[PDB]
Amino acid sequence: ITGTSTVGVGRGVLGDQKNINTTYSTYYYLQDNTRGNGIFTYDAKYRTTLPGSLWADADNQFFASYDAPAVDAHYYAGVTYDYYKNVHNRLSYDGNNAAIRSSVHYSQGYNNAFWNGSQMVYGDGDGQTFIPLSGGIDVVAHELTHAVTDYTAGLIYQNESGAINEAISDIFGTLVEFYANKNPDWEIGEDVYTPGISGDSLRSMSDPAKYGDPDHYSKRYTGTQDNGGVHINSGIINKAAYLISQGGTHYGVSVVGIGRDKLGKIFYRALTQYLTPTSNFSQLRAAAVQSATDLYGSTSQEVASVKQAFDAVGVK
Ligand SMILES: CC(C)C[C@H](NC(=O)[C@H](Cc1ccccc1)NP(=O)(O)CNC(=O)OCc1ccccc1)C(=O)O
Ligand SMILES: [Ca+2]
Ligand SMILES: [Ca+2]
Ligand SMILES: [Ca+2]
Ligand SMILES: [Ca+2]
Ligand SMILES: [Zn+2]
Repeated sequence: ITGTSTVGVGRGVLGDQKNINTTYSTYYYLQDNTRGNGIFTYDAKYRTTLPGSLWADADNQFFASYDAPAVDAHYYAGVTYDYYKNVHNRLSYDGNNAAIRSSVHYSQGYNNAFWNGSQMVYGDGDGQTFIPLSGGIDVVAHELTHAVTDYTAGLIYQNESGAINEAISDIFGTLVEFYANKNPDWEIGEDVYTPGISGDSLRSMSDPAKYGDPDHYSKRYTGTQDNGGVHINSGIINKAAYLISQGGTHYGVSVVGIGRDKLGKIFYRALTQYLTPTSNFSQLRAAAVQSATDLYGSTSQEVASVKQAFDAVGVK
């Protein structure tokens, strides 16, 4: 909408206060004009038609319980925007500052979030398996990263290419979590998963097997559920990414960690310059080796660590 940029204040899903960029035109709208061609957050009003209505508020104060999922979808989209711009020189998900749109309060009791080809969509959770999923910065950056993937590598959402697609979203969700630096970890979805159980999460990059996902290619799932295991076999690549960054000895293979920033540079380059819609794990290893070579040189520690990490998870 046309109007003047303003700054509202509210509380997110976990009860934290934050400022949000709004637009004033009779109402205050969740429209952030300070980033690209805008960040827009919508109310889906517990139904499934999208996007719903642009979020409108009479006084620019967002402290109602109903407001909290919108506050966080809007604010964490801004953080993820800033990560890609500041860290990778990428302007929004298409590289050309496309408007970023999110809807919250999708459906009823909805235990998921997704990128529908055009926008991010967040359920409120059923209060037991999940709380509103936009309360997790790793969830929001996981979803915006699906858009990035779709505009770059284009990884098909099934079997090995789909598990790479999923790992790319968990990896950058985690790097954005560290970027914002609030309780960062290598776990996935812990801020919004199982409110009655502390300390758990939906997936783990540091130890995928903790929640039954494979941490070696020999343990890969090859049936048909979950699009051929895309949220399952992602654990093989998440573990490799964790090892590249943090190091460790896994099934007897030792990896020298090179840190998060260099993991992010290497995988961003792989995603945008070498992966294609049909890449499999072995082709991801090659793409990451070539990306590290480009960035740090063929005889670097960074290249050797990438090789060690994929050897450790059984990917040649
Ligand atoms: C239980 C569920 C949340 C797990 C899993 N979903 C997820 O892991 C994440 C949500 C998330 C939760 C916690 C941390 C980070 C991300 N959702 P996602 O984006 O991977 C769901 N993808 C998805 O819905 O893909 C199907 C699709 C929809 C529309 C258009 C084309 C294709 C799944 O869908 O199986
Ligand atoms: Ca208000
Ligand atoms: Ca965390
Ligand atoms: Ca996390
Ligand atoms: Ca929990
Ligand atoms: Zn995903």
